[PDB]
Amino acid sequence: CPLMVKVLDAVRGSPAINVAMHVFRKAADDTWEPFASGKTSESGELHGLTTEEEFVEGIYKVEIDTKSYWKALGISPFHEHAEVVFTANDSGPRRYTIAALLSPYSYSTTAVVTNP
Amino acid sequence: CPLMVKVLDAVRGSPAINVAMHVFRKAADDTWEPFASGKTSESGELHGLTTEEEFVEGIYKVEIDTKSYWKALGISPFHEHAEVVFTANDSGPRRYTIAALLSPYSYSTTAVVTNP
Amino acid sequence: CPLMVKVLDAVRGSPAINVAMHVFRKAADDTWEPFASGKTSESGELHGLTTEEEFVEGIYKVEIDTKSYWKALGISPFHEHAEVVFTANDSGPRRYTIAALLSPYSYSTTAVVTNP
Amino acid sequence: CPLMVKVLDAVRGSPAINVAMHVFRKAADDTWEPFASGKTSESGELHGLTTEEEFVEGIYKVEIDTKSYWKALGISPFHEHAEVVFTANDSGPRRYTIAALLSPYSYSTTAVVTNP
Ligand SMILES: N#Cc1cc(Br)c(O)c(Br)c1
Ligand SMILES: N#Cc1cc(Br)c(O)c(Br)c1
Ligand SMILES: N#Cc1cc(Br)c(O)c(Br)c1
Ligand SMILES: N#Cc1cc(Br)c(O)c(Br)c1
Ligand SMILES: N#Cc1cc(Br)c(O)c(Br)c1
Ligand SMILES: N#Cc1cc(Br)c(O)c(Br)c1
Repeated sequence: CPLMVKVLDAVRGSPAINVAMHVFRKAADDTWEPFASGKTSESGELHGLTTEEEFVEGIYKVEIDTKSYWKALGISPFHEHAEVVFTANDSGPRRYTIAALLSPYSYSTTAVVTNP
Repeated sequence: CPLMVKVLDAVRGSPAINVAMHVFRKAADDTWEPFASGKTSESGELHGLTTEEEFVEGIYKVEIDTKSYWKALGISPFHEHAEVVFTANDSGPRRYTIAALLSPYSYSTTAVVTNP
Repeated sequence: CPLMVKVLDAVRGSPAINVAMHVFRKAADDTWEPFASGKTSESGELHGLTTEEEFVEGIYKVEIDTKSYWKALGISPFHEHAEVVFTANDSGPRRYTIAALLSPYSYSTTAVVTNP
Repeated sequence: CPLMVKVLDAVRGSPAINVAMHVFRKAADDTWEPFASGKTSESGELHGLTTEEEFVEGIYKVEIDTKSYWKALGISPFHEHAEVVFTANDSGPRRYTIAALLSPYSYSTTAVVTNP
């Protein structure tokens, strides 16, 4: 599991469940090619987006559908979504956890990058 | 001043100075029309991006060049940039402060929305 | 104004108004001498806590009554309060802005430290 | 495992390893009785602080020694420590993860509270 995304709800103090996201990889021609997608589980985590052999160096973009999460709780949040864009594996293969901590008018995103 | 962006450096505990950013507005055809740009001042703030007459309802995107900020300081950061995408003035005219708090591997963004 | 505290509400996207806080300074005998107190204004800011002459080196503690803020709004929060403890003026006189960004189950605190 | 504390380093994008912390519980007489202690492991997590039978309702305080973590990397950080104070189990037994995300001049703390 070289890429995992974890989403937390800072209002309820709970995993953010059923949050959709779409991952892209920058192509050689500067275009965003679709790379992976899924939704967070009951623990707020999305595992299995990619594999070690597929997850080569590149610039990746994770678009997290935070607006639908809040709308489903009845709230019009501030942000349309939360995007995380990063270069991956520039110094060799790494395992990435992207964490997103969500409030209606604020979010934080952090990367925990480890070497297996 | 209906739109102000403020950028802080969580490593040094200081305003993030000379941070470039570009602002877009979603057009009727789903495309990002360029809207405004600037660099943060010595206080970490970028004022004067737009006016009340021009800052109509819409979806706006602020792309903050955090990567160049960190590179200039002797640190190679995780994120390529920090993007904030939001609907503005839906209810209607408001003043927005977008704050971004930057660390090399983490950032948070918050909106402070007031009614004059 | 060598010490200012600013409190923001990440749920509503607004200054956190009428938030009480108490400031202490560690005495020579390791005890917390009461130092200053106040409530945030309509802008979420509390100014005038101390003066340059009084704000000497030391360890200071800011206790922010976040629980009463949330309770007053119809939310029972996780934290009893938000405490910020820091050494001040070690190198030497600085101006400090302490920012606290509040959610019911999460808060962040950052210091913006400048040299006049 | 009804109480777990996880500490992350937002500068390096890594678990914060070997971070010491001390946990207290408010006694009937308003005094802080020592409750548990330990240090984070290689994953930045501290497990096994308490048990279900011991972890009764009460107000608990977690003092995280963030200053030593930064000093050991050569840095004089802003905060003396990071304290988290909360009422636990007021509505029945819950499992608590306290996460702390650390930068030299900023930290955030979030609670993820679940019902087994
Ligand atoms: N694989 C894959 C995949 C990538 C993106 Br980006 C998507 O939006 C969806 Br739907 C699937
Ligand atoms: N922010 C944040 C954050 C919170 C939790 Br709890 C995690 O397990 C990780 Br990884 C990151
Ligand atoms: N007005 C304006 C303006 C908008 C965008 Br976006 C830019 O990247 C630059 Br340069 C200027
Ligand atoms: N000056 C002062 C002052 C300090 C603290 Br410690 C207080 O709780 C209050 Br009331 C006032
Ligand atoms: N975090 C944070 C934060 C700090 C400052 Br000094 C601000 O003015 C705003 Br607005 C947000
Ligand atoms: N059990 C226990 C225990 C609690 C706290 Br307070 C401590 O600081 C240490 Br040392 C141990």
